[PDB]
Amino acid sequence: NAQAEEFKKYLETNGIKPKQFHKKELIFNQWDPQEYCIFLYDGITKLTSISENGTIMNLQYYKGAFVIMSGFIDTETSVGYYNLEVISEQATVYVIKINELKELLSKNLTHFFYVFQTLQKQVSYSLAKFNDFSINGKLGSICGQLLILTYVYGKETPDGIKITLDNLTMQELGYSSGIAHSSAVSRIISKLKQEKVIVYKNSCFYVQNLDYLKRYAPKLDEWFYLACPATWGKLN
Amino acid sequence: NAQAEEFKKYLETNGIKPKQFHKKELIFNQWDPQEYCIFLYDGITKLTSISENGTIMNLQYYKGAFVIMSGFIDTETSVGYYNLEVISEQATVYVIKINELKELLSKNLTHFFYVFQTLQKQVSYSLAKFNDFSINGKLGSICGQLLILTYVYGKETPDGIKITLDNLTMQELGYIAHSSAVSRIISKLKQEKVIVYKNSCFYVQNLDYLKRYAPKLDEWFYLACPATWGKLN
Ligand code: NA
Ligand code: NA
Ligand code: NA
Repeated sequence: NAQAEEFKKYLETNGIKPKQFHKKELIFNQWDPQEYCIFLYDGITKLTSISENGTIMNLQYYKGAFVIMSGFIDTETSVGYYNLEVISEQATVYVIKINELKELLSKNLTHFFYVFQTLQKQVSYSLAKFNDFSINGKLGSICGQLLILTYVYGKETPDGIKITLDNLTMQELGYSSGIAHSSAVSRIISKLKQEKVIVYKNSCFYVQNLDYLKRYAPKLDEWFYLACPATWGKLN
Repeated sequence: NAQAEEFKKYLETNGIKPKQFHKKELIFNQWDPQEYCIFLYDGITKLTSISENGTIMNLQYYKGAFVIMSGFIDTETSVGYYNLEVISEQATVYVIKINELKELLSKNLTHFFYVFQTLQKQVSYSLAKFNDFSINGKLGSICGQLLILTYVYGKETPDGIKITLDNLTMQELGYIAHSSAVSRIISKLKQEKVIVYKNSCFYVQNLDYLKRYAPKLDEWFYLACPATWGKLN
């Protein structure tokens, strides 16, 4: 990712050093009024909101390289009461107080535009997820998350396209698909195994009918085509 | 909206003339190879998509002043096969090809920040909507839509918060097109006197009910539009 590598160099040039966070840590949290720009260089995170009774809502997932901003660039105040939780074993992030970010994007407009484009990717991703759910419901949701994982992490094996993630849990897959309880995920994962679309072997999902996933997540497939054409092309 | 007025003046300063569109016209469409930045100065629009059947899906609504970009700012290519359709009688828009937007935002970072912040508001809005649907389902979505009409178009009166939007437009925004499930939810809120018809107008009489079932969109409006939130709270 050439833009992300150039942005990394720009940050280090300007004294911003990488930080390692481990699984379950909150890079930023919903109770902290100091807001941040997070450059997630490596690893997997999720945006959450925690209710007063302790229920955790999973709102969005991100993988490095990406940018997540907890405050508005102009007002420096919260864009929502959100946490950014590490779900990979480790994540590498560059943390920039929001008051400092304006200065930096101001002096290099190439990187201003790299960060702008990431917001556009979020917005359109959310719309595509909404569109697929409206058409195909929870099946579309789960098919879409399996599809993106296949594009990003898939490896061709004799067993199918293996999604090469450690501890890709049934529960985390449902959360990324907007489904909060395991009953609905089991029923759909059951149908997908029954119809021989996926298989579960060495703690990993293998995709054996990629066309089926594309069929039921058409707007997320189109999002990936439009936003990540080189990666989309590996399996089309 | 002071920031938006400054942006309008900056566009005109750089030679960009407003265009007028009418209800049901497309400001941009999903088939055009060229992408645009739309400064929607006045009016109401919706983002639409089409499945293979020819079925139209309503994805998002925008009211002036706002910024809608159909392509990525760096690559200038589509962010999605989307159309932008006018819902009000008329809309006033400024249309900027994406390559020219970058030159404009480069030269005045105040305006760069304005467009960047509007994109941040859009991102958080989508997440708030998703959070409220995930908690309260279609009731959360509908209460959220009604909550935004109340905050954006509402004025306090002795009969409640009058929605100061023409009745034609206001029925559309309350809501794929014309879901029976949505109609039943809306008419249940009316039946329960959350929103009431009186002397040719509609009045929100139970704002607390809307806030209860769209709590994340309520927080979004407090954080993103605090002065508009404050008027009615
Ligand atoms: Na925070
Ligand atoms: Na277009
Ligand atoms: Na107030």
